[PDB]
Amino acid sequence: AVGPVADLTITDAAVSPDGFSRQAVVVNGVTPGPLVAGNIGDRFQLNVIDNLTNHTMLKSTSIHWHGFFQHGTNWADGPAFINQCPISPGHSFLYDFQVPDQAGTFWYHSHLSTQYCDGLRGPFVVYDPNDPHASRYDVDNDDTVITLADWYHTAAKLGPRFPGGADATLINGKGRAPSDSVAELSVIKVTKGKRYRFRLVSLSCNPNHTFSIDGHNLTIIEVDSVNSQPLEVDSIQIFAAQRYSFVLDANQAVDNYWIRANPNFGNVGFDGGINSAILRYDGAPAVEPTTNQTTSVKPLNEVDLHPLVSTPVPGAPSSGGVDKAINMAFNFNGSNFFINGASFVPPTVPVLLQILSGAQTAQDLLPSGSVYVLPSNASIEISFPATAAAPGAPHPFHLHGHTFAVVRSAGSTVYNYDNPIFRDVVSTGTPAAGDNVTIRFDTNNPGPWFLHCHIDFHLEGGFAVVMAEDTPDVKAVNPVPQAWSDLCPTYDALDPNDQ
Ligand SMILES: *[C@@H]1O[C@H](CO)[C@@H](O[C@@H]2O[C@H](CO)[C@@H](O[C@@H]3O[C@H](CO[C@H]4O[C@H](CO[C@H]5O[C@H](CO)[C@@H](O)[C@H](O)[C@@H]5O)[C@@H](O)[C@H](O[C@H]5O[C@H](CO)[C@@H](O)[C@H](O)[C@@H]5O)[C@@H]4O)[C@@H](O)[C@H](O[C@H]4O[C@H](CO)[C@@H](O)[C@H](O)[C@@H]4O)[C@@H]3O)[C@H](O)[C@H]2NC(C)=O)[C@H](O)[C@H]1NC(C)=O
Ligand SMILES: *[C@@H]1O[C@H](CO)[C@@H](O[C@@H]2O[C@H](CO)[C@@H](O[C@@H]3O[C@H](CO)[C@@H](O)[C@H](O)[C@@H]3O)[C@H](O)[C@H]2NC(C)=O)[C@H](O)[C@H]1NC(C)=O
Ligand SMILES: *[C@@H]1O[C@H](CO)[C@@H](O[C@@H]2O[C@H](CO)[C@@H](O)[C@H](O)[C@H]2NC(C)=O)[C@H](O)[C@H]1NC(C)=O
Ligand SMILES: *[C@@H]1O[C@H](CO)[C@@H](O)[C@H](O)[C@H]1NC(C)=O
Ligand SMILES: [Cu+2]
Ligand SMILES: [Cu+2]
Ligand SMILES: [Cu+2]
Repeated sequence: AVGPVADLTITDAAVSPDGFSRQAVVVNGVTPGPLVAGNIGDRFQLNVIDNLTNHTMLKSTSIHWHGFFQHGTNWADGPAFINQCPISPGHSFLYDFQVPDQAGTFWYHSHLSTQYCDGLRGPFVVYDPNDPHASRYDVDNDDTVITLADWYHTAAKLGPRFPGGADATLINGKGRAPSDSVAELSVIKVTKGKRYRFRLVSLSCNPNHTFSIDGHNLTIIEVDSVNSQPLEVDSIQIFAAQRYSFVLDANQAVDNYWIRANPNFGNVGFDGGINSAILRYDGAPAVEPTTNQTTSVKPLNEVDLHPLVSTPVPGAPSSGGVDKAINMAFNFNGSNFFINGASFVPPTVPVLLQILSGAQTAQDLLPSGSVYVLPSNASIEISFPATAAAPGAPHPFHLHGHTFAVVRSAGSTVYNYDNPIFRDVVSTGTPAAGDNVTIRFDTNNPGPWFLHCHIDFHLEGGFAVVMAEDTPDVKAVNPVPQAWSDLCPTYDALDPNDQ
């Protein structure tokens, strides 16, 4: 791992994760990028050095540290034109923030256009030396991170606006496409008798994946950086940008077992060892598994997840029993997505810079119609009713700056105001099920925070709004470093072909 104080150098390079060589955006030479790690209480100083040269995958960049509250450091959150202007090619920018009150599995990715899909994404772990789940496992290290990623042979800006699936699913950076039946598979090593904390992180730009390991059950202990009660499952449907920790007990026969991550669309299944990796017990021959998948009898259901510790739901236990309730009405016209009638177009002046320049009301903030000003220290309920008007369901929405209670999950009609899981990315389900996924959070984090579908192609199409939380306190609470102040002039001075 690298960090908490580290350089992350961003370049364009040729990669071949599935045997097909293409130019990609890489971090310290690799995609997925290296594991960034630290411990709860740490200050991270992550110096992002932009050495990009290819305008088609963008020469500018900006990085979101997915899942972190960024309290007092809203300027470091990452979304381009929300929290900063992009970093310009030939420049570096220091993200300097603390993680005082969180531990778990996170990730980092470009938050400029669809650039993360072209490779700028990697895992990020914040360890807890007093982890309350520590007694459940023996091993938790670099080699227990499992990343899932969709990989495309055609670059984000060069393919269809809304691709119909990836060429390959990558597990720990490797996987197979139809074009190369023998490409190297990732191998995850375990020692018989040891218990492993696997940190499963979806770096996906679009598809969700149904994850399972032949011959093994999994005990979920963490959901999007929130410790859970232990939940035994035999498969996990993980949506773009979500994380789970699960414990695997390596107590089966020494052998090779298939690890499966089946996407919801694209090249589905396992012909030729696509959508697969290898769980290899020490002493097993260096060959492919020949294990068979068994029907999932205990799939994960989000309504079965509960916080490990008592975690009260904001507000009162009825619909709209909060200080402010917002409904998000979705539309789509073939190229663009809309929320409450507005398709998000990034403003010239980043939203945070607008606020620091005086703009504190929805009326004064740009883009008009996409900013929701929230009161401070208030309970908020947001509902995302699934609608056929917004194809590409299930849309996994992410709220920056916050964890939220999932009061109503996809595929459920229960409102749980008692002990629902808290997380940061939620499937909003499907219209076929009449879903109306509903979340609650408190506004104790002054700043503009993005709220959007984490299918990066949909975000690009405008499927986003901004929650402008406690605007009159944003400047005092989020002092900005000179380097941040310099971003917009530098970026704005760029030739368009150097963006
Ligand atoms: C800036 O970034 C953008 C975005 O990433 C990038 O865009 C690329 O732009 C080019 C030019 O438009 C696109 O080029 C197409 O690439 C197609 C795919 O090429 C892959 O496969 C080639 C064929 O492989 C077979 O053969 C070899 C044996 O020769 C074998 O090993 C293979 O297994 C397989 O059997 C392969 O040659 C090629 O590898 C070259 O390129 C990669 C980088 O792409 C490089 O890393 C390698 O070292 C090597 O130089 C690659 O693996 C290709 O099929 C396609 O060609 C057909 O179409 C053209 C035009 O329509 C026809 O005229 C031609 O005859 C072919 O029929 C064309 O070349 C490419 O797709 C874009 N990339 C992406 C990801 O979208 C820019 O290039 C970047 N800028 C810079 C300066 O790098
Ligand atoms: C993973 O979890 C599943 C679900 O809890 C476990 O499945 C259960 O496994 C036992 C066998 O270990 C099954 O019972 C056995 O069934 C056979 C055949 O009918 C019978 O001959 C035995 O006497 C015994 O009763 C049980 O049906 C099955 N339960 C299910 C599928 O709901 C599984 O064992 C766990 N895997 C591991 C590796 O721990
Ligand atoms: C999804 O849930 C929301 C939140 O409860 C529903 O919106 C409320 O609808 C009632 C009428 O039933 C209005 O009186 C409220 O003002 C709405 N709340 C808002 C806008 O915050 C919504 O109708 C539900 N949608 C579906 C499709 O079930
Ligand atoms: C969809 O709406 C957008 C944004 O308002 C508009 O620019 C675009 O032309 C429309 N697309 C289609 C396919 O009609
Ligand atoms: Cu993210
Ligand atoms: Cu979406
Ligand atoms: Cu975001």
